[PDB]
Amino acid sequence: KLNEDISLIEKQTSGRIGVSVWDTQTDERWDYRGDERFPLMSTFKTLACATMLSDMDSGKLNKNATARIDERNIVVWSPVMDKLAGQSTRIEHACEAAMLMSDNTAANLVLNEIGGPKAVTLFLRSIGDKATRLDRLEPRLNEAKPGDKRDTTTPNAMVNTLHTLMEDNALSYESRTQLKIWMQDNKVSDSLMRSVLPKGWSIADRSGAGNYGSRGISAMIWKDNYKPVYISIYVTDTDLSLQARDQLIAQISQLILEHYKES
Repeated sequence: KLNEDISLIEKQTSGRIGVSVWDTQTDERWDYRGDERFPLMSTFKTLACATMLSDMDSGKLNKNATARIDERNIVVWSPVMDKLAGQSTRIEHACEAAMLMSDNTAANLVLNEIGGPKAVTLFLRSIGDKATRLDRLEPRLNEAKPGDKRDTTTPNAMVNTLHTLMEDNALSYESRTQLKIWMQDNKVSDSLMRSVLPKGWSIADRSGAGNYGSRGISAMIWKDNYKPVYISIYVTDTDLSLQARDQLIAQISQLILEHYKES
C-alpha cells in the first residue's frame, strides 16, 4: 500500500508530501494530499509557456515575437539568457530555455510578454483549473512560505491541467506537440523521476525546487502501447538539502513506478 509508505516517508521528513496519479490507460486515479496546496516552484514554467502558446494560437501574440534581454534584468539561474545582454530573443526561444534549462530570466521574459502572473492564472481558470495560481516572478516565487497561497498548486490540479494541455483542446495540435517536445527535452531533472523510469517508457516533465525544503515534479509518462500516465510529486516544509530532496523525489517515483514494471 502506497498510502502507508508515503505516510511513513512523510513522518521521517517531518514535512508534507503530495502525490497524484491519473493513469489514462486504466482510467485509475489515486492521490495522497492531492487537494492540498504546495509551491509551484519551477513547475509553473510549463503553465507560462502553455499560456504563451495559447496566445499564439488565438492570434494575439506573433509566433516570431521578440523581446530584449538587458543585463540589469538577468536573475539567478539563467544559463541561456545570461549570454544575451543587449540582444533581442524570440519569446518562443525564451520558452525553450525555460523548459529545457529552467532558465529564470527566460521565464520572466515570457511572463512579461503575456501579461504577467495574473495572465497565467486567468489562462488556468479558462481551462478549468480553479486551484493553481501564479503571483510573483522568479526568483521571489521560490519563497514557499507555509500557509502562503501565492504561487501554489495542488498535486491533483497539476495532473488535471497537464492532461488538459496534452489531450484536450486548450492548445492547438502544433502547440501541444511543441510543449510535449520541450518537456521531453528537459535537461535539468535527470536525478528525479528520470533516474528510475523503467525501460521502454517515454517522459515529458518539469521540476522545481523552493525554500522550506521544497521540491516537486509534474510528469507525463507513456509507451508505444500504453496511454499516458500523469503524475505529480511535491514535497514541502522540510529541512532537506537539495540533494536529499532529489533522492526523495526519486524514492517516491520508484514506489509509483514499481506498479508499472510489467505494464
